[PDB]
Amino acid sequence: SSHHHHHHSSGLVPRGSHMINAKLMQLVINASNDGIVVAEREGKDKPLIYVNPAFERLTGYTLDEILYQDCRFLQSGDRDQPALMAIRETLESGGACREILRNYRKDGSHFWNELSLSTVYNEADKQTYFVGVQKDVTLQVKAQQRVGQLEAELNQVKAELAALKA
Amino acid sequence: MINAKLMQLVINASNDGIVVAEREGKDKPLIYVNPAFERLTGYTLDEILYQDCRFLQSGDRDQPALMAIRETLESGGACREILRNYRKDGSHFWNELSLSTVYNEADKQTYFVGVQKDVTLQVKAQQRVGQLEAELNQVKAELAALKATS
Ligand SMILES: Cc1cc2nc3c(=O)[nH]c(=O)nc-3n(C[C@H](O)[C@H](O)[C@H](O)COP(=O)(O)O)c2cc1C
Ligand SMILES: Cc1cc2nc3c(=O)[nH]c(=O)nc-3n(C[C@H](O)[C@H](O)[C@H](O)COP(=O)(O)O)c2cc1C
Ligand code: NA
Repeated sequence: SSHHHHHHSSGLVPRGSHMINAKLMQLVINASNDGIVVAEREGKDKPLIYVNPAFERLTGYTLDEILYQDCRFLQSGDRDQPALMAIRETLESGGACREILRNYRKDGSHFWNELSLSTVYNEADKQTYFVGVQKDVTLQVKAQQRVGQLEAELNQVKAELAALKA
Repeated sequence: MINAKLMQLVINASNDGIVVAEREGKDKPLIYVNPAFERLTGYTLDEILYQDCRFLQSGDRDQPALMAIRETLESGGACREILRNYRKDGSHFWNELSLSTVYNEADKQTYFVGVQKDVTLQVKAQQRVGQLEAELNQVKAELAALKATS
């Protein structure tokens, strides 16, 4: 049994249009606990055109150091990171991904950054934009690193035990 | 930096489930969710909107993150907490809630913004660390006893 309302639902009107009229989305995204950023295309680069204060606190870098350049500067030259190829493929082909990179704050310290990215085509101006949600996942990556070394060491002991038996 | 029309487009299209709530007495009803949140929970926009997001607990209420969420939001802070949630089809997942509070001077209302993601594989992968360390000790001791017999 059910009591559903029998209305048609349209996709012609952008979802959450009341948030536009009340400027509510700008307010709450500026307040988010996660780093949130928006980029546009410019040749071989994807310069940032929006970042929120959580992203500045995350990176320690200032807004003018961040805005209007490609996010790759956070790699601080650590350009030999494997996740980069997966990120390029998503952003060039369209779609969504969640990928972890090493990044460096303004004060030199490092951290594990998890990039949750997607592309969105804008019918108005015919441009593709990109949106990213970022956060420090250092503790979670260290745990995953711990499982991997624990299994490599479990197999050494197991194999040495199996050999001494046989 | 960007206008509100573009902001709405990109938040609507985010990879992450993003919701906005408003203060309404003892509740914080949801006033916006994006399609990624519909995909994460299996509920539709009409099923989700205007109720408090606690329905995703399906009455699973002895969860320690609940006290932390309440204390944070009631004092206007931000938090990152994990709890058991249930999709529309009843399947369980660990949901990580990244929440923050903001007062709107224009309308004198308090709003909340949340980002949600599935961390089931990560919580279950973390639980392996302790299990592996205990098994590694057990096989090492079997080798130490066998090598003494040689
Ligand atoms: C929306 C968006 C956010 C991004 N955020 C980060 C980030 O926080 N840290 C990082 O190292 N790279 C980030 N990137 C990736 C770089 O901007 C760049 O795309 C990446 O380094 C691969 O591009 P490239 O190899 O051509 O330089 C982001 C990319 C996009 C589109
Ligand atoms: C913006 C926002 C998003 C939330 N998202 C979730 C969620 O995805 N899952 C969940 O179990 N609770 C979520 N909650 C928590 C509940 O709405 C509620 O605050 C929580 O259960 C503790 O309050 P209560 O004791 O009144 O239930 C969210 C809360 C806010 C403010
Ligand atoms: Na989250």
